Amino acid sequence: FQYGNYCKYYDGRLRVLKPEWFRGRDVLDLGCNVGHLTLSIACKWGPSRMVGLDIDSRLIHSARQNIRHYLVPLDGADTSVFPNNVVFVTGNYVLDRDDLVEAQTPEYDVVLCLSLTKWVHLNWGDEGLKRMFRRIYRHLRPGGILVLEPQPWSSYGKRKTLTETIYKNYYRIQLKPEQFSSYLTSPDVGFSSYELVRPVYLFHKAR
Ligand SMILES: Nc1ncnc2c1ncn2[C@@H]1O[C@H](CSCC[C@H](N)C(=O)O)[C@@H](O)[C@H]1O
Repeated sequence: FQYGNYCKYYDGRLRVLKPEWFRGRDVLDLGCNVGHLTLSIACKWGPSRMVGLDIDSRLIHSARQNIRHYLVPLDGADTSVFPNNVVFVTGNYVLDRDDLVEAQTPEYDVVLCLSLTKWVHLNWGDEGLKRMFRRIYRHLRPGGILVLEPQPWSSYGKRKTLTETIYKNYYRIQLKPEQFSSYLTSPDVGFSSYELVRPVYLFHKAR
């Protein structure tokens, strides 16, 4: 469970997230896990498109089986209403090179990156996390928002001995959680502004 990839059930987060951010918008949920939040938002708040992405296919299978527990669209040609507005995909959001990140064209209005930063940081280092952040920016359409819930540096130490890669990265990291807001709003990423809503932040892409 080196990617934090075990089945996590909590959702209290819907009290902090605002429905207006999601209604009629295209949403990408990074590290969706078993997709309880993906399904709750997709159902309760009507996004036009909701995609849940996770590296672990066992979580994606479970997420797809969970659709039945949440159960109206007119038929298959109507993808505007739950359950026809949600899909799950297995994949690593972290691209290998910077030239690959630059090939990403916009597709979403909202990107949810909740409790993911630590797992990405430990497994793929500063380089990998910078690439995830830059990809989120490039994937968002002008006017888009990134919902970020990062883990504090204090959380990194515990289980730094999971992998040899995780250990080498824990001692090589220079971009610390406390510096994430400044990095995301820098020319390296591009976000125009940020705000505070673990703590939850909103990063804005210029219209
Ligand atoms: N590079 C990556 N790409 C996609 N998913 C990733 C990833 N690294 C880790 N993950 C997934 O992200 C999750 C971290 S746990 C956070 C779960 C959820 N977003 C929440 O807030 O409850 C795990 O399910 C893990 O498998």
